[PDB]
Amino acid sequence: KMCEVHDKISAILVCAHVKKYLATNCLNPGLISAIQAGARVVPTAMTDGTCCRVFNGKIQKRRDIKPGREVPEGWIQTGSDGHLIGFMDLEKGDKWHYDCHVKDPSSPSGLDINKVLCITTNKAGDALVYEEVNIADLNGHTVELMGPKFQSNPHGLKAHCLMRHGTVKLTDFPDLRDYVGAEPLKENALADIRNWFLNSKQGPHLEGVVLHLDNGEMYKLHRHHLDLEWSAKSARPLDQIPL
Amino acid sequence: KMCEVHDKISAILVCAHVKYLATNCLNPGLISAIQAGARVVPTAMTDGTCCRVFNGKIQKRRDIKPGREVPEGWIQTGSDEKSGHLIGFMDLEKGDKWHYDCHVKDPSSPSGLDINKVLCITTNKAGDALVYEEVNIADLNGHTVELMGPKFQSNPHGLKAHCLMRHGTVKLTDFPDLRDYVSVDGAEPLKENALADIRNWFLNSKQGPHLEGVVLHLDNGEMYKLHRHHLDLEWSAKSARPLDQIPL
Amino acid sequence: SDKMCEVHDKISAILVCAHKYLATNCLNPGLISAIQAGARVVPTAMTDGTCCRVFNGKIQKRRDIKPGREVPEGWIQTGSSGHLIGFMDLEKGDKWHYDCHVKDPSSPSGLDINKVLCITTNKAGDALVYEEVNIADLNGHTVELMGPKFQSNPHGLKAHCLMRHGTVKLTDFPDLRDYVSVDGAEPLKENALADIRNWFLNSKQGPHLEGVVLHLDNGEMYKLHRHHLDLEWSAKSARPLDQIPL
Ligand SMILES: Nc1ncnc2c1ncn2[C@@H]1O[C@H](COP(=O)(O)OP(=O)(O)OP(=O)(O)O)[C@@H](O)[C@H]1O
Ligand SMILES: Nc1ncnc2c1ncn2[C@@H]1O[C@H](COP(=O)(O)OP(=O)(O)OP(=O)(O)O)[C@@H](O)[C@H]1O
Ligand SMILES: Nc1ncnc2c1ncn2[C@@H]1O[C@H](COP(=O)(O)OP(=O)(O)OP(=O)(O)O)[C@@H](O)[C@H]1O
Repeated sequence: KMCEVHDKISAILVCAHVKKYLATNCLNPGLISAIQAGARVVPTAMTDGTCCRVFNGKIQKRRDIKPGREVPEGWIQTGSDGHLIGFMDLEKGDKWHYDCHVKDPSSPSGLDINKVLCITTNKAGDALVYEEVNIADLNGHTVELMGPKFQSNPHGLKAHCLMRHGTVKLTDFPDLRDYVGAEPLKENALADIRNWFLNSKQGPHLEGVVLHLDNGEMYKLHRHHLDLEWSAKSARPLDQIPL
Repeated sequence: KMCEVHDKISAILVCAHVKYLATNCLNPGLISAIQAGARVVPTAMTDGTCCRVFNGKIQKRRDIKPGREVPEGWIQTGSDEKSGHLIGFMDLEKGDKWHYDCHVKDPSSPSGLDINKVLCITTNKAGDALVYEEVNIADLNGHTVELMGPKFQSNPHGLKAHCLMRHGTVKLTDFPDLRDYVSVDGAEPLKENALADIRNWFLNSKQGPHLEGVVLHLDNGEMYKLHRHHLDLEWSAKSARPLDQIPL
Repeated sequence: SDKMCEVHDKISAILVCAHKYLATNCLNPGLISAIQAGARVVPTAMTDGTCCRVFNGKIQKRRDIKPGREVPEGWIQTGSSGHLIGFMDLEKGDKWHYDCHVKDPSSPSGLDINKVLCITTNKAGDALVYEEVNIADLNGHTVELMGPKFQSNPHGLKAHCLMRHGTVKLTDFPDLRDYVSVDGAEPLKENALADIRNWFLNSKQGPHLEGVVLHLDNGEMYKLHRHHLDLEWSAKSARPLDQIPL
């Protein structure tokens, strides 16, 4: 039901890039066009790690190749930003990408190649949990690899794990349909969204928000667009997030 | 209704040099003020940089040694005795990127800042939690505030952004009523171990683990503080629970 | 005086480990044997600090003597790798060992050498509390000295503490008797390694704990570190110890 991360994701709001960000109240035109077309908008949680995917029972790390640079052996394109986006198989030196596999000291690889640790929604929809799942369950899906050795573990995760994008659906997130022949009801999307991250129950756990839509489109917003900080100190642990 | 930070704040308990450690003796001035009929309100001490909203601008504090030069616009507000320094405030300088950064960003401003709008952390409607809120800086005019966040003291409070807080906002609950340690009209005080009970509060209370210390705000305008270091406790992000989730 | 064990030796692993020493799904033979014998097994929390004890009325730091070095004056042997295990009086340089004492600016040392700050279970066993205690109350017992200057304070302690080993009893920890042959019959449960790992990840207490040490009725102890279960231990991967539910 959720979309796959195969190309760069536009921002929910129009944002100038100062080389900081200068966010505005103006929504992405594509989002307006889609909302008016009647697509459903599902806000999901943005987690901080390294983009990956499961592709035929193996993990593939995302790599963006910039103009004129060697395309690695095994790179498969999936979009084009102004660099090329795509995915490839792990190399020998990808120790921490392999570490999310469950261990097997009595194998030639030391790894159970068929099982990876995941953080996902429990049986209820009230809390996350760590679960050793069959890597095949994630075939064809983009995931976020997180843990100690990725981005300084801002989420406080206890072990390298994978999380299928869109897993965490946000509660009480501003309904962006309210900002879109009638005049919009609400008009301060930047403030209202910034307020959700500052003062909601889930915001303080999250790096941002990525909207998944029916048309397969996505629209993201990082804490930096909202003039907010993202770090371990400014983040509450992910495995404590309320769902 | 709370006091203004314009001078150095004395210690609730007489401290001893070793490092300054609090002892089990109340400050003579606090004894005198409590016997003179003064209300004492325990507030939360929070770790940032001392500022104030003078007129409609943020002003940063700057102390000066008497044998030095006064910067333009500097305004003296008090004077330390131990160090002999001059206590005062100042209009922000062009380099104070993170002092300015608590203003709300404004695409319609030639500087990208709404200079009449600041982010502040304050008590919510009910009074059971803190919330971040964009306010008109004029509401803080005339008051001293603690500027906090990522780039101030290494963000021990885990704040998600640079913000201001009015001094005295967080009123403490279950903090020892220091009148039970003062001789009432001539009689033995009711309680004896102010140091132990206050240290026990910081360690085991529900608010202590979130706080750098305590500041007493009295009707006299006087203030008396205690830092965690006076009580032989650590202050750091690892030893602090996030301020935004402090129980009130 | 207390019914918990004394850390005077090395502690074996609850599970047989491989090779980094990762635990496998097999129980330590000595543990299986002790269990079948009918020993009481009390799971307790493992906390990260440094091993000490309260002897006479003084804190003593544990030092392991390698077989090719000299024994320090005042070093008591208590155990047996090929190194001996013993305890010392604190040296003048152990600033942060002495820092768990209650300060006293009127005494020659700056410390009240008769009182130490410890972290223990409160009147009701529902939370942990910091408590200034007469050091003699701990005499003869081994403690974990923790705080800001020890392993980078992964537990987020607000001050250097002493905690009697075994103070924190674990809730909903796998009962390792259902994993041992009872009267020769098949054990009730087979996957100790999986059940234990899922506890450290998804239990209420696990995320606060470096590991688990079992305290047996016969003085034995058996342990598991987060590393034995392929898990991270660090301040970022650890919830504050003073907030652990009990
Ligand atoms: N639920 C989610 N939906 C989509 N992306 C998610 C989600 N959770 C985490 N992410 C991560 O967010 C990233 C979104 O950033 P984007 O695709 O624009 O590329 P980028 O290299 O991070 O770009 P930028 O430098 O502009 O931040 C995705 O690549 C993915 O790794
Ligand atoms: N609620 C509060 N009431 C008063 N001051 C507060 C409060 N919260 C934080 N503060 C800060 O506490 C500081 C009080 O400390 P003070 O000026 O006495 O010296 P100091 O920087 O702590 O140094 P020292 O310990 O050497 O005297 C003020 O700078 C003020 O910014
Ligand atoms: N509840 C507890 N019971 C026993 N020991 C505990 C407890 N909590 C913490 N500890 C610490 O665990 C240590 C037990 O581990 P041990 O001495 O065998 O080695 P280690 O430091 O864990 O390392 P290694 O795996 O290299 O042997 C004791 O020294 C003690 O300091």
